[PDB]
Amino acid sequence: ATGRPEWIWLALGTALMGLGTLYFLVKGMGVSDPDAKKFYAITTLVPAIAFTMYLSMLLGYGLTMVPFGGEQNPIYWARYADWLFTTPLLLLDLALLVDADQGTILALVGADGIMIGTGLVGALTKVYSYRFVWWAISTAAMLYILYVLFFGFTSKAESMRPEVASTFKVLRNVTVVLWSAYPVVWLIGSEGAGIVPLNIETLLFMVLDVSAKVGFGLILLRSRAIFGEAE
Ligand SMILES: CCCCCCCC/C=C/CCCCCCCC(=O)OC[C@H](O)CO
Ligand SMILES: CCCCCCCC/C=C\CCCCCCCC(=O)OC[C@H](O)CO
Ligand SMILES: CCCCCCCC/C=C\CCCCCCCC(=O)OC[C@H](O)CO
Ligand SMILES: CCCCCCCC/C=C\CCCCCCCC(=O)OC[C@H](O)CO
Ligand SMILES: CCCCCCCC/C=C\CCCCCCCC(=O)OC[C@H](O)CO
Ligand SMILES: *C\C=C(C)/C=C/C=C(C)/C=C/C1=C(C)CCCC1(C)C
Repeated sequence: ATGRPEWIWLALGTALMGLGTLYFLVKGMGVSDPDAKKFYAITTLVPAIAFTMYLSMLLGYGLTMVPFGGEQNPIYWARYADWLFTTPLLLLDLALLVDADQGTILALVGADGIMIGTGLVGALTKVYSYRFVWWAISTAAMLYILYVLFFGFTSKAESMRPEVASTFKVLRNVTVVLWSAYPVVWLIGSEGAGIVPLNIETLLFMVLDVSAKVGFGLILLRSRAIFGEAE
C-alpha cells in the first residue's frame, strides 16, 4: 500500500498520458505530409513528457517538503518541470495553425516561461505572504497570453482557410477555459490558502492535465486543418 492518499490519481494520470502517447505515436505512423508531421511531432511530445513526470510523482522522486506556515508542506515540484516544456509546445501548436509571425511566437513563449518560472518560485518560497506575490506575477503573465490568443491570433485565423479558422476557434476556446482554472486550484490548494486537501487538488490537476493535453490533441489531429491544401 502506498502511504500517499493521492497515489490513485497519480497512477491514473500516468496511465492516461502513456496511452495517449502510444495512440498519437501509432496514428502518426505513415503521415508523410510535412505540415502534418510538424503537428504530430509537437502534439505527441506533449503527453510523452507529461508521462515521465507523472511517473516521477507516482514514484516519489518529484516531491519535496517546503517549510511555510510552521508546517512541512509536500510540494510536487515536478509539475513545473512538466509545464515548462509542455505549455510552450501547446502554444506552438496554436501559433503554427494560424501562421503567426516570429515576433509574436517569441512573445508568447517568453511570457509562458515567465508564467511557469515565477510559479515555481512561488511554490518553493518559505515566506508565506510572498508566495502570493509570485502567484500574482505569474497570473499577470497568463493574462497577457490569453489576450494575444483573442486579440492577435483570432484576427488572423479569420483570414485563412475556413477549416483552419474553425479548428483554431475550438482549440482557442478550450485553451482559455482550461488554462484559467490552474491559478484557481493553486490558490485554494496546498500551495496557497490550503482550503482544498492535497488529494482533491491532485484529482483536479489530473483532470485538467489530461483534457488540456490529450483532449486537446484528439481535437487537433482529427482535423483536416493540419494538412496542406493539396489535390
Ligand atoms: C468526462 C467524464 C468524467 C467526469 C469527471 C469530472 C469530475 C471532475 C472532478 C471533481 C471534484 C470531485 C472531488 C470529490 C469531492 C470530495 C469533497 C468532499 O466530500 O470532502 C468531504 C469532507 O470530508 C467534508 O467537507
Ligand atoms: C506504456 C507506454 C508509456 C508511454 C510511452 C513512453 C514514453 C517515453 C518513450 C519514448 C519517446 C518516443 C518518441 C517521442 C517523439 C514522438 C514524435 C513523433 O512521433 O512525431 C512524428 C513525426 O511525424 C515524425 O516526423
Ligand atoms: C522541444 C523541446 C523538447 C524538450 C525535451 C525535454 C524533456 C525532458 C524530460 C524529462 C526529465 C526532467 C528531469 C529534470 C531534472 C531535475 C533533477 C534535479 O535537479 O534534482 C535536484 C535534486 O537532486 C532533487 O531535487
Ligand atoms: C522552456 C523554454 C524552451 C521551450 C520553449 C519553446 C520555444 C520553441 C522555439 C521557438 C519559437 C521561434 C519561432 C519558430 C516559429 C517558426 C514558424 C514559422 O513562421 O515558419 C518558419 C519555419 O521555419 C517553417 O518555415
Ligand atoms: C480571466 C480568467 C483567469 C482569472 C484568474 C484570476 C481569478 C482570481 C479569483 C479570486 C480571488 C478569491 C480569493 C478567495 C480566497 C479566500 C480564502 C480565505 O482566506 O478564506 C478561508 C476560507 O474561506 C475559510 O473556510
Ligand atoms: C499541461 C496543462 C496545462 C493547461 C497547464 C497549464 C498551466 C498553467 C496555466 C499554470 C498557471 C499558473 C499560474 C498562472 C499561477 C499559479 C502557478 C501556475 C504555474 C499553476
